[PDB]
Amino acid sequence: VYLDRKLLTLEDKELGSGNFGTVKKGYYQMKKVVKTVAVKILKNEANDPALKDELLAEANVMQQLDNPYIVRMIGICEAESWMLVMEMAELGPLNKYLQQNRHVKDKNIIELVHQVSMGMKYLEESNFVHRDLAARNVLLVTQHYAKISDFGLSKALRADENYYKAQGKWPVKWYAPECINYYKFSSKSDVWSFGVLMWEAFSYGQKPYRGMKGSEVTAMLEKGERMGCPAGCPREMYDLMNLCWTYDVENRPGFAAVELRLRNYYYD
Ligand SMILES: Cc1cc(C)cc(Nc2nccc(-c3cc(C(=O)N[C@H]4CCCC[C@H]4N)n(C)n3)n2)c1
Repeated sequence: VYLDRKLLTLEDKELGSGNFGTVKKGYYQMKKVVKTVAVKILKNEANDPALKDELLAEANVMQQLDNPYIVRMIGICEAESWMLVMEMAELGPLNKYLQQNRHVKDKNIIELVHQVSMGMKYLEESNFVHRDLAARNVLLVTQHYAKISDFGLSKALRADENYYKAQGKWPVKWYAPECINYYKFSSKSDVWSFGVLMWEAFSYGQKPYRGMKGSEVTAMLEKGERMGCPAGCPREMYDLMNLCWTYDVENRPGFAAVELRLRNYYYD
């Protein structure tokens, strides 16, 4: 889906920056209406071929996903840099939002992380692994509606395997022991990451494993230690984080079980 650069207007003041380049706000003219978009634009004109490949692969993943809790891609634009154009989630990354809005109620945090678990249950059912599931990569449409983005490390699993095996530069603080030790990424690896994301959410966007190097995090986890309970965090939510942080992959829940535990309404 290649878009017409002429139908896109970009604002100069970026929404965000990352090691890869910038995210800009824009407006894309559809058949009748304009749609507000967030646009990922690669740094230094997309001359870095690995960056460009990563974008195209990110676009290829997003194009295949259709779920209310996953950001929708409109398409890619090759103009002055390469650009991935996405429907805009106007409240921005969850971590920043919670840093700035410290009176969001527990029930509301549970609601948001339940939405993330519904999107991840969909990804699991679709046999994709996200591999970068962090609060910074959850976008708020409204204070009561979260979506997942940032599919740059995501992989479609082979039909005969339950994991992706890497031959990286990685968000180690969100990774399960099997990712670190064996380079194996399953949906259950994403569940571990989700436990970190829950910790972040109930800590109003604090960084996990503050002050620690990745080697120190690995050592801490191998010793059976885990981050402590955020001040004020509901006990049941901390208990669910510890279940997501089950060392043994076979006994760690999948997203179908996690999603059930985050439903705040009666069900079977
Ligand atoms: C107010 C505000 C700020 C920002 C930054 C984004 C938005 N909305 C928005 N809506 C849909 C999608 C995205 C988005 C951001 C990134 C990304 O690449 N983000 C990276 C750089 C920015 C901060 C976090 C990081 N993962 N992707 C791959 N999709 N964003 C709104």
